[PDB]
Amino acid sequence: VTNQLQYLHKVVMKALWKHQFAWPFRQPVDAVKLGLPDYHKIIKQPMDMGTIKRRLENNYYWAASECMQDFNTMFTNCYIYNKPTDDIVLMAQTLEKIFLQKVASMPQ
Amino acid sequence: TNQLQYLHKVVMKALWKHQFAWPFRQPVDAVKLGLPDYHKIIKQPMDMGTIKRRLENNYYWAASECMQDFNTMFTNCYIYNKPTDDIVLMAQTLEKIFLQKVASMPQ
Ligand SMILES: CCCn1cnc2c1c(=O)[nH]c(=O)n2C
Ligand SMILES: CCCn1cnc2c1c(=O)[nH]c(=O)n2C
Repeated sequence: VTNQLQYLHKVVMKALWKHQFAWPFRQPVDAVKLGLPDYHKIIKQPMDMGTIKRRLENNYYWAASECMQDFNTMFTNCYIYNKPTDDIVLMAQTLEKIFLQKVASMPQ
Repeated sequence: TNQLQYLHKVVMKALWKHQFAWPFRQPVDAVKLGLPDYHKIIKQPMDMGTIKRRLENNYYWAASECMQDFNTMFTNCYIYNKPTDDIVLMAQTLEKIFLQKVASMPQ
């Protein structure tokens, strides 16, 4: 438990989990359910908000930046895999701007 | 602000001389790099040289305002290039440096 992991839990993760564009990221990418067969060929390190929150809630992270990186690989997985015109990409951009805003006022 | 100076003098410093930074020091010239559809795909181009001229003319109004530019830069790269391209790895390496350097930004 660090002041940054605490800020990532109660400020960042609280803002992003309840957001109206959060629902595609609240759980891992189910490639058979979403009809995306190539996904785990293109995206070798999947990541999603449900995993990040359990880890914050479970003391999994040690230095916050590791949690910041899990957020970042989540967003980039979406930009890398999906078409540029896909609504999902715009939803990833909107959640990300918020993440960046909130980390901009983070301590230590 | 001090945040804009930290982003100019610690954050932009550490990414600019990186060995993977050269594709991002100056705007994408679509015709030289062999990417003609670039501007159909990328509606808001961005590059560290633009963020740099803006950092030293006090263009930015907040730290986040400038961190957004950095983010658009990395995101154009992921969106435009094929997942297998070496520039995708370069952006991720540069981007992870930015996030750790931003984490320890004052206030
Ligand atoms: C709204 C599109 C369905 N969907 C849900 N989750 C997704 C996707 C997708 O097409 N691409 C993705 O990357 N993820 C995480
Ligand atoms: C290293 C590949 C050529 N190249 C140089 N700069 C680039 C690219 C590219 O393929 N895609 C880009 O986005 N930029 C900025």
